Amino acid sequence: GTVNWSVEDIVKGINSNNLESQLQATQAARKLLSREKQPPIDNIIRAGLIPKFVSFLGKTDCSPIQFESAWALTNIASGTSEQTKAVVDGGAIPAFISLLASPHAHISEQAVWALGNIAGDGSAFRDLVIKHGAIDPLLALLAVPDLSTLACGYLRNLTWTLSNLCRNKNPAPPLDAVEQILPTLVRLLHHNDPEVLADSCWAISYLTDGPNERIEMVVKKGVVPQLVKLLGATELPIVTPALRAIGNIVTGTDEQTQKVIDAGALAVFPSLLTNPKTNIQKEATRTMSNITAGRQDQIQQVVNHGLVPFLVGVLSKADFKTQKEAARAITNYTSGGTVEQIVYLVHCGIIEPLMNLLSAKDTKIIQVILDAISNIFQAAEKLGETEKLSIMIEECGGLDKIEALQRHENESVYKASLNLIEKYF
Repeated sequence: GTVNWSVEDIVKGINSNNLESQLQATQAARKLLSREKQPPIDNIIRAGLIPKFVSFLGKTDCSPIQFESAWALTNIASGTSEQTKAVVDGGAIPAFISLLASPHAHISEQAVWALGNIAGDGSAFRDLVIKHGAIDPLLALLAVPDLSTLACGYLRNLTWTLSNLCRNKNPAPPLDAVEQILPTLVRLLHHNDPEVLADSCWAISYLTDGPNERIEMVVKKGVVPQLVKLLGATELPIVTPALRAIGNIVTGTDEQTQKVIDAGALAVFPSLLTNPKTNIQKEATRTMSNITAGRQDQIQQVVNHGLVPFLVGVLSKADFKTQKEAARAITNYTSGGTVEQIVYLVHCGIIEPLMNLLSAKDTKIIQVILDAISNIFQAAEKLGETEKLSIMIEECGGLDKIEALQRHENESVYKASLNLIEKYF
């Protein structure tokens, strides 16, 4: 019926003076733009059809052509940036915002998904969508006493579109818009659908990926305990953004980092630091390295939760990028820790796997490991136990590796290497 039309036939119908013929052809356009293999988006754009689709968005008297053109436009705007720009340049943004008020749920849903695709393309279109007024009508679609009375697909699409309005930097979204959306996000973060929860966590992770004032807007709304709960979810699409958000929050102040600790986050890290998905392990170890760069009482809480062995574990055997983050976590720990805390670190077995990593290609990890070694010796000096430590390092191949590093391309590597050797060997 409307199956496998040519662009030429689509054009001939859309240019007829016949609203039913126009509807037929708009639907044929939607079906073309919907096919899995290589939809002819650019042919459709080249034919000049975007303006005609956009004009059909306003035919309130013919809601099916509103729907078909909204869905055709949506498949264009989900493409490449130039394709999305063709939709924006056709005037689609305010036409879609108007359709958020449609009494046809399936039409306003299409308008939600179209605006998510436009806003997601980047910061400028994100802010343009906001400037045309999309936030109020979007949030009004969620102003119901129980989100569970909304259709599942519809709620998922609203959540996803809201997260794209939270997305991207340079610049980050307008402060007034974030404050407007955050209360709804907080509510979505307590909805029991795994996808709503994933996308809510993604939104929070974007908002926390910034300076400490942005983090504070989020932490003030009280979401950290819920984020930590979601950190323990079974569904990886939830854990991944929950962990990204928590990882972001601990790049902030000590007081913001403390909320994460107070909320119980550290009790999940035994699993996170052994997780079979390499990105979860990397991200969890980076989060640990930010925490070990905090106050001594915060280092102590890493200690008390039994996490130092897990860091020894990750340093010993992990993806190389994860071993690198774990090396940072140890250097931070030894820079900021008490002597007693550094003793404990050595007793858990950090020295051997530290040494074994000195034979790595990365110049930066070598710098990091050498710093930590120096910090450990500085703790040994305060106990006059440098000798017992030099033996340890001599006993697990450590000393061979350091002698060799005096002859190293980088300056800082040469210097620190030969310094340690003269000072303690």
